[PDB]
Amino acid sequence: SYDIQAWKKQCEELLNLIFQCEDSEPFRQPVDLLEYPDYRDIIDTPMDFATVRETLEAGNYESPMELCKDVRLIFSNSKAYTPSKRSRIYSMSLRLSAFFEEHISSVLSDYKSALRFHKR
Ligand SMILES: O=C(NCc1ccc2c(c1)OCO2)N1CCN(C(=O)c2ccco2)CC1
Repeated sequence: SYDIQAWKKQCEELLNLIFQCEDSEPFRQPVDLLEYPDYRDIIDTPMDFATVRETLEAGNYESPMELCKDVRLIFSNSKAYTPSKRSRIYSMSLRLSAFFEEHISSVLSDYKSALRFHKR
């Protein structure tokens, strides 16, 4: 299955699944400064799933690796903001990260395989 473009609809599908997960609620929109006015003191580069979906739909990812880097930044920002590993929102981030990694694995493998076939 050597389709170089297939990753994009596969990532749209996976983002739909992540938006159906109750565990994504805190990560569906950029963090609000009013409620967390010190957020930018802690977090250099904010990221959320609506920004990832918009970047994809605009045609501003070249590869599923770039999308994966932004999704992993949502989870690292959560781990860096949490006061404890026993926090509600950090706990939601760890379950969502395990779901994301389970599903993105084949998307990355199939893409890299398609690019190797193209250069064969
Ligand atoms: O305030 C927000 N997210 C905004 C938001 C809230 C509700 C929403 C929404 C967006 O879209 C749909 O319903 N967060 C708090 C800070 N944080 C953490 O990772 C973290 C770790 C420990 C404590 O917080 C990121 C998430």
